[PDB]
Amino acid sequence: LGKTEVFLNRFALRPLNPEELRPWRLEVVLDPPPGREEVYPLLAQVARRAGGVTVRMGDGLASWSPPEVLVLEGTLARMGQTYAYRLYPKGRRPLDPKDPGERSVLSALARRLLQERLRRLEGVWVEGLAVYRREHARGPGWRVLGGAVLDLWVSDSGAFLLEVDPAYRILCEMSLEAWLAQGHPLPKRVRNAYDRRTWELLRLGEEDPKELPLPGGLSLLDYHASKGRLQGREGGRVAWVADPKDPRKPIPHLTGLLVPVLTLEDLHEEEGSLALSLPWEERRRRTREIASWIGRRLGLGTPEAVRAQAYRLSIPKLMGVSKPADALRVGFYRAQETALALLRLDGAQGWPEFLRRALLRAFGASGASLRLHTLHAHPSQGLAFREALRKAKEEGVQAVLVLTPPMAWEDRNRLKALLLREGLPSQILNVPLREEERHRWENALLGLLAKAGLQVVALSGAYPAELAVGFDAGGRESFRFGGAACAVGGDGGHLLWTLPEAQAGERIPQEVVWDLLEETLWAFRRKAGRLPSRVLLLRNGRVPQDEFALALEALAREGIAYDLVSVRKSGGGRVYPVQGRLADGLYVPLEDKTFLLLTVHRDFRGTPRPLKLVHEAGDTPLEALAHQIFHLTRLYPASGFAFPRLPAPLHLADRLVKEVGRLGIRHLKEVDREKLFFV
Amino acid sequence: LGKTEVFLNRFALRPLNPEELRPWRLEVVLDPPPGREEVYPLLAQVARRAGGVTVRMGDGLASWSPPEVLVLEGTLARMGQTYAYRLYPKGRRPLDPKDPGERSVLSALARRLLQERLRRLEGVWVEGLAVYRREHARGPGWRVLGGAVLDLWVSDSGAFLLEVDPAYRILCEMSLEAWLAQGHPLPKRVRNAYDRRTWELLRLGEEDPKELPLPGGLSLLDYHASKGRLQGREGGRVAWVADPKDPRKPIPHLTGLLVPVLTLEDLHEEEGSLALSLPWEERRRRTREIASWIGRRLGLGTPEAVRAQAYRLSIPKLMGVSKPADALRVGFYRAQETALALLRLDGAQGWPEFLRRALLRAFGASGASLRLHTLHAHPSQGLAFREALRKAKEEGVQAVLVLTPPMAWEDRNRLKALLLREGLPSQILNVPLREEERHRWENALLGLLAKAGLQVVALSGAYPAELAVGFDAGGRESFRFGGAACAVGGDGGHLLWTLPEAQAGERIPQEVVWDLLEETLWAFRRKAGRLPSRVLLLRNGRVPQDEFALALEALAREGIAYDLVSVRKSGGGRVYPVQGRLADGLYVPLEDKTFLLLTVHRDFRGTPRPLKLVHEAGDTPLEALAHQIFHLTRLYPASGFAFPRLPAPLHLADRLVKEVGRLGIRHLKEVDREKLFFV
DNA sequence: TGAGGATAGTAGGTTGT
DNA sequence: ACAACCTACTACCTCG
DNA sequence: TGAGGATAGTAGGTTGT
DNA sequence: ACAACCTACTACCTCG
Ligand SMILES: [Mg+2]
Ligand SMILES: [Mg+2]
Repeated sequence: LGKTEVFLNRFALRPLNPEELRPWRLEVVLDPPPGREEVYPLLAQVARRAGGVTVRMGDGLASWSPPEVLVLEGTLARMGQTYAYRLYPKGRRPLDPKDPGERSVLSALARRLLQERLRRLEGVWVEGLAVYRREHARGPGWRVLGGAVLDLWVSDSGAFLLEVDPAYRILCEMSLEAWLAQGHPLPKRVRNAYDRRTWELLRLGEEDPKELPLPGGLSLLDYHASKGRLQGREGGRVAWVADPKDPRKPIPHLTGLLVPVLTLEDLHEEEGSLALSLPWEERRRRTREIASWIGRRLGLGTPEAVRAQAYRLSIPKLMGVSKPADALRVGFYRAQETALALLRLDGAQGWPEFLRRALLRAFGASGASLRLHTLHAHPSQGLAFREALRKAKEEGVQAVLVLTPPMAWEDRNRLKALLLREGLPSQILNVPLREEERHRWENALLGLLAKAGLQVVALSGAYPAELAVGFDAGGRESFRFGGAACAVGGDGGHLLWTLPEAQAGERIPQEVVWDLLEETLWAFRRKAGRLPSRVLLLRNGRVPQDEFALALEALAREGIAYDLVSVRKSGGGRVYPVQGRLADGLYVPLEDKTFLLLTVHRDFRGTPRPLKLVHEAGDTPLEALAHQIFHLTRLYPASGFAFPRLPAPLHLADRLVKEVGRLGIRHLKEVDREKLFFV
Repeated sequence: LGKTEVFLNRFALRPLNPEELRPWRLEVVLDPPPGREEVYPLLAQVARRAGGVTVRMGDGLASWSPPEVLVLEGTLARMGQTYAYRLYPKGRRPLDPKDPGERSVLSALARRLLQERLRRLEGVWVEGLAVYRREHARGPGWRVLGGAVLDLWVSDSGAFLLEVDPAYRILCEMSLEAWLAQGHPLPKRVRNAYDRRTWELLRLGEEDPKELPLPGGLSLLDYHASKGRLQGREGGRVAWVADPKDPRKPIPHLTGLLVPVLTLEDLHEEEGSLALSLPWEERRRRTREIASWIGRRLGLGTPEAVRAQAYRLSIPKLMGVSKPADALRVGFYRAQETALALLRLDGAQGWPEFLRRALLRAFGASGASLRLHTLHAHPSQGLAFREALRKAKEEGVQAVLVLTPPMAWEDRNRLKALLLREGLPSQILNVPLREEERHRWENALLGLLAKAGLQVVALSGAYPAELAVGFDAGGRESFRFGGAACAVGGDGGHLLWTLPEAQAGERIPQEVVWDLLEETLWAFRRKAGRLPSRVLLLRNGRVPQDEFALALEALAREGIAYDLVSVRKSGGGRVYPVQGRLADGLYVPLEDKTFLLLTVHRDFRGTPRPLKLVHEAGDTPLEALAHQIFHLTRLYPASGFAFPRLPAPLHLADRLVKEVGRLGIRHLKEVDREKLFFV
């Protein structure tokens, strides 16, 4: 295909002198000894109380600072039991940089080296591994300061590596009554002047704090005064705050002692649009700069921006198209005779003429007969909705649209719960709505359309796989949801999903994971007529150890090839063009069976965040994976102009679980897996 | 109805003297003060380090011991942050016994008083609030010492209340090598001689402990000798134990230092398998006895066994019948034209024509046609099962039957996962069945036939509700499943179930709770032709506060009456007939709106465990609820001779969640709610 | 509930030595 | 602890 | 994987002051 | 903690 070289935010630092290679090690002995469950954290707690630049190593600690300056004896409380530890030093033994586990110690030694160095400079703001040396913009109340997040680790080469990404931070120092005093609206949240605890503001209130009632038989002005908060400051106006953990019940508070906590929505009254989002040319300009400023401070030598070769993936064409929205009026890759319905409580309304026209123009271009219909909804008793479903059943229903005043989630889901029971997919455009914002109706329908298959574009390129499936965990924080979406066809794709299953954790049961992948193998021969030669195995996030083991074997037994790749948004740094403009689609090899892949980038959203991908299993070339993987990004049909960063099975998959974890799956029998009901 | 009086295991004790009403209270002050997350547990830790007879009382402790003997200053570590506490006494102040919260403290005071008294007597075995004074049965290795579980609480009346239930304990004092020495099979589990930790036993290889190799530069024999456990014992034969938490991989160990942990399976070789379950007339005899022995030790005067008035409930004329097995030969309350299929991997070639005969006759006495088809299944590819369900679907598969060599749970569930995928209920009987021993086949299929939807029996009685629904939380330990089952007609019963939904806790979402009850209200009038005038609201376990609030309101809105009751398996009672024989069905009003209900009892399976029931909401009489409740006990089809203790919606529900919790929910799309697939 | 991303921001979780 | 990843909210932004 | 219950036994969890 | 309740295993038992 094609090629360009890319800078990376990583930097090249000094090769490690010997006295770093050889850390003093200290054997830990502690009373009472701890059962293995508590041992790794007890040691880390020891690494911090011992002090110095020390980190746990195995059943002992390693330390770049000599034992003569470490606190070798003391006490620590972990869980309930309280322990005393002692440390018995030993002469230092070199550590192998090739050995992962010993470089894990020289990496941690490097993290804690860099961090110790950061405290000792002033006047700088340091927040863990993030440093903030400059001042982006100033307001009377506030300032926002600037800098980057750092990391200093050790490579296999035995040299120090530096990672820089610029990040900003907002600093409000005014009280709540002064911030209000400039006629600015109340902040979403708010913090005690005297401490960390953060409230959530509700209303200003009227009462006189000298006269207000407290359960204590004390007064608001008095209670705070007793506790001595208001020697520095004067309380003034009475605020009503409420705890985020439990919003009920409102708790009284004096504004003079609350501090607003600002966001861009509070900052934008004072600064219009403040570019916290950095344009790639400036981000890359700050990264190089700041890294020099570290290196001039650190003494690890001058950094040489690490460069990686890179390759431009072939542009992927949706078809009938440059953006799916362009496709909406004209012919879809596929079209089917279809029916749709309208129901809502403005109330009440009629279907307007403009919506139909768009549907007609597209049906007209493609050549497929279009229907539309009406429905009328009673929500207080709710009985009819089923009766509708039977009438909605024929002919036809394949997706449904609603518009109402926007609802509180508790009300929004409860209506989405009652919606699904009768087997209806649904989409909302909050109203009132106008032709004035076209996009809110163009994409709110483009989602309804996929909500009856399909508004699809499918690739025309040549790809080694001919079936793609996506897996992730989503849903309540307490336990997760494993589900899966799928892409049918090597050249002409199709979109469908699999009911997810409840597990206690991120790990997906091996037995299930294969079961769903199997459920997508049934799909290929549903019309494909044969077993797909090769299937594509992506994973959202990390891939757990051998979670696929059952699944990949069971492919081989049934005669199907495969490749397995990890997709993680979080890892993988940043990618800058060594010369020239930036480009929307890229592959960088990096090392071995891992590569970075840039699925999306616009000149105006800021610097793009590139995917890190490892080839976990399978034989196909990395470039081949990128070549399909990049094109896969485009196929999403509920985004008329924006392309998810995750290819649709993962992205579709992300939606599927999250909606499933907010909605539930109780009522989802009647709904088809043709629907693509989440969007 | 009918009438008899009953004793209760509770005992009348002394009215509290004043010096017990008036406990000393101590106010707590602790540095640092804790957030309210940690305040109740920190105070309890305080009441425990303070010593004496002390318990938490809100902001401060309360104490039956004078401060002058309490430890008023010390340290305590909770959650990894240590605290010093001080206590300041404040005279004493009487506590109201009518106030629940102050009697909660006097109840706690009573608990810790009883417990402090139990330690000070000898030679008794005391295990928390459980005490063991006499020796039931001796083996050369073991003893099974006996006694009762107690509790001592304060009444609204102001007098101490005593609850006694006799319980036994098995204490084995001898090493693993000697217990094997008497030619007895290896216990399922085993414990360290030198400590609490217990292992799970596996095998004992031939390795010679003097030369077996430890992961360290050590040897099994030499290892334990290093730690000096061998001073009082000899190691002898090598054992191979395995950790329960992670069974792989086997861990080596010396039998001379392990101790078998015996159950009634291991005592049964020695003791003619004596069953710890007492006969009701001995257990009753022990309760009175033991309470006297306590009472003569306690100094609260003499206990008077508390009696409660009691009434005999209606005997269900299940139809029609005396036992649902009786129904099997005769006509079912609802025979329907029906089909069955057969598959197995034993593999027996064929259907054996003794089972068929029984099926035909009942369908030939009722007058209902029937068929039994055949199936053949390939498990290596499994594709065919899909072709079977299409054949099976028409017209033969109402329910299915398999028989297979005993399956590990991993393999057992994995096959049942496959079973559902094609919407196939299933029932196993292991190979090898022998016709001669009927019950395993007679009930194995009474489970398969209700898995077709015949309702074997229904009552003839007159009941105030005409629809009964059951709710429980069931599933994995980490997160729970909420499901519901129901009974269609008061006069004539039907059995069906509702899909379950996944939650993080015992609380079932009001929005789901009502949604399910609504799904059983939708069901009733599928053929009822009316709204049910009254519906029955039972709950498994406690009813969380206001879980039902949305549900009960939404009833009253749609014109339906209701009554609400809490059913607690472990709700506390034991009931004894003051005179005469014990009987199967009973109702006792307790002073509160709650009542005890004895759903099942057999003269041979021990003292029965009666149900505690509160009337939470509604207006029907307690007797009426019991009167319906006790009959619903029997409706369960799937037990040929034995009647569940929970009425079938609750019981069916428990089974419903549990299978869902291990099987899953994802495969089960096709299966009908008709099926009753779990059993 | 309009879509996507990338900014700060909240308040966390799991996996695996 | 800890690392490298995930979770699910709100609130800027402009429309390949 | 035979049904239920009641015995001991394991190894825990939730809810609500 | 703590209480009063639940959870899901195995292993006796005999067939309302
Ligand atoms: Mg978005
Ligand atoms: Mg049983």
